[PDB]
Amino acid sequence: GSHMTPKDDEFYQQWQLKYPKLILREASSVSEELHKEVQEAFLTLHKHGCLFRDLVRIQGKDLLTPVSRILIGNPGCTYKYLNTRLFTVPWPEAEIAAACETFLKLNDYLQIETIQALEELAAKEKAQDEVDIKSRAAYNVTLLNFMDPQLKEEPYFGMGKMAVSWHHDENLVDRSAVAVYSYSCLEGRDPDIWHVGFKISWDIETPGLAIPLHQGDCYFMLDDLNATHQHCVLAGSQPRFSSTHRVAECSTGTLDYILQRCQLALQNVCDDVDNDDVSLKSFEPAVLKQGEEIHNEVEFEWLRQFWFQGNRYRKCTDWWCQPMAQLEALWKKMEGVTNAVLHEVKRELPVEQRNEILTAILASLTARQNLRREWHARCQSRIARTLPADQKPECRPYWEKDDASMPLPFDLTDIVSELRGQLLE
Ligand SMILES: COc1ccc(Nc2c(F)cc(-c3c(C)noc3C)cc2Cl)c(C(=O)O)c1
Ligand SMILES: O=C(O)CNC(=O)C(=O)O
Ligand SMILES: [Fe+3]
Repeated sequence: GSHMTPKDDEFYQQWQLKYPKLILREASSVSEELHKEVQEAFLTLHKHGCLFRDLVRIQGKDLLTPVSRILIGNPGCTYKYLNTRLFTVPWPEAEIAAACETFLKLNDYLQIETIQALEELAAKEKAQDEVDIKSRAAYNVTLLNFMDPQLKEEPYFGMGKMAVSWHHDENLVDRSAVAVYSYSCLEGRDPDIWHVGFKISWDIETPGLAIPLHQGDCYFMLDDLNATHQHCVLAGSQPRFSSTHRVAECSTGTLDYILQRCQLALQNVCDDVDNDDVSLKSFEPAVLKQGEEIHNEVEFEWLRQFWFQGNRYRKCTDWWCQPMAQLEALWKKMEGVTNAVLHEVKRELPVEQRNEILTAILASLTARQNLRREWHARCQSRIARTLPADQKPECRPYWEKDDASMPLPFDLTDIVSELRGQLLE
């Protein structure tokens, strides 16, 4: 089993004993001006329609998340959850930018409140590391969420209606904290009030917690609580917003990173003039393995990921329009690089040099064929035909065999099997 609410007498003591790194700051800790500006910036994004239900993937199935979301954060940053990489609507129409400036200000307070609470947790634990404390609270993005109840029951502690089921927040730096601003309009828990559920991983015997959330309430998952504990969102009655500020692990998920990866792969190309005549400087297996691995990374983790969302964020900002075309152009050159590798393996080389190249690009080429088949189906599913027109997925970049603009075709089975047969015969 069962759950425990502030009604139960064991509540406060079970909190400090099994969920101690959970910190709740009631609305009394927010300025009424701050709460009004955030709720207005909140309500502004609902009128403009900047909150979208992402088309995620779970256990091979394509799912529509019942919660409408938007990723706001540092420019050129990303946050990948459930095989769907969200791109940041950056912070410092005019009402859209004012809201991002608002949530940037909300990010500053929560970062200051997290550092204070994290320093308090060090004193209670003690009875250098200050670089990790400031780093674990340096929130780079925030994920806004919408849920109008106008539903799966909690299957472990009898908490009832759930908006978001049990999960850990993915794509987070190790031991990084999470701050959430909640905003909503006797034999258990109140179904009309919004709660946040909490439980220990692998464990349904320890009674879980149901923290009631009112307008302006804030809770903080500190240190390893996200790793040690799972959390859910218990449905209420009135529609509810939320602002979850995270330290997104983006060591390989920023624009500057993927741009550097593209330059590294194009160091193997004579960059005198952009044309269809791609001449590779080297044919060593390592640099050819690297060039085609970055080929897959820039296409599937960025290109196919961005256009699968159909540029919903274009309804908010045009920040990614130029970089995505730049990545599209850099990826087009890599397709000419792949052809340059293919045009060389079929040259009168030796066989010992030909075999050393096949083993380098074999796995990288098949993955490009398998992932292109997944993305072709992800953009064309019975659920993927029901979104609004301005949000439907686009299978970009796509081209037919008649398309003479591309040096290589889409379907690679007539090329990977010809390459697979060469490694044998
Ligand atoms: C019917 O299709 C769906 C799709 C998503 C669902 N919830 C859900 C989610 F949207 C996001 C996360 C999540 C992760 C991982 N990391 O950060 C975040 C944020 C985790 C979950 Cl669990 C649900 C559902 O809860 O029932 C259903
Ligand atoms: O809003 C909350 O309390 C947290 N729930 C989430 O779905 C999330 O963080 O994305
Ligand atoms: Fe969450």
